[PDB]
Amino acid sequence: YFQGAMASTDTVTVSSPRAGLVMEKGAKVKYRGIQVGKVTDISYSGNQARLKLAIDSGEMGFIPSNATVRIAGNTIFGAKSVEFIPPKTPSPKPLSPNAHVAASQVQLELEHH
Amino acid sequence: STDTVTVSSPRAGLVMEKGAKVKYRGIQVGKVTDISYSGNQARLKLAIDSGEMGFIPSNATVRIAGNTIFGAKSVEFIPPKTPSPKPLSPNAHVAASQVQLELEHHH
Repeated sequence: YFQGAMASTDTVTVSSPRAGLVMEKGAKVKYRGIQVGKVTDISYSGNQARLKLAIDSGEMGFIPSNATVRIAGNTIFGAKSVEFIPPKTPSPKPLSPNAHVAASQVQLELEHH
Repeated sequence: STDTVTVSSPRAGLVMEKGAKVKYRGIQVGKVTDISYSGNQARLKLAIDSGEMGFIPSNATVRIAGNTIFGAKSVEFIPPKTPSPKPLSPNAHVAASQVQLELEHHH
């Protein structure tokens, strides 16, 4: 390898115990209250998700090699598709070019496996 | 050319693969382009073909199939029982067994 210009960071990977995890935009990495990096990439392969972190070079000298990872978050609805359903009594006027579908007209269903 | 249709979500915690397909009676009519989260409400921004909205009635409902997944927000390294003197090595990998998924509190 060759020495970088400045602001060098080291990459570290994290395996997700639950597949299908998603990461929020601009997620940070902390250690004892201090931000030490950020989450750059996230790849799905089969039934496992891996996270790629970017910790500062100087900050990784303080994290023990036997430390654990704690990921906070909430359960959300991960949707894959959107489908319009023909109503029981359809309207003559088609969908207008600038239409809005109210939330009461939306049906959230769980997929089958 | 495409036209934009917006859709409100019954759940604020809704994510979607970018460029997910929008279908009507088996055939694809467009794709979702963006999701706006103003406040605690989610609004989908669809983009469907111009010649496809003539077949979709104005009073058509929307079905969205998906799964309940974990929406991570932050990653934190936790000091162990007894920290080892050797620091984290570059390109190290922490296995899924050493990962703890916790739900955050809400007031």
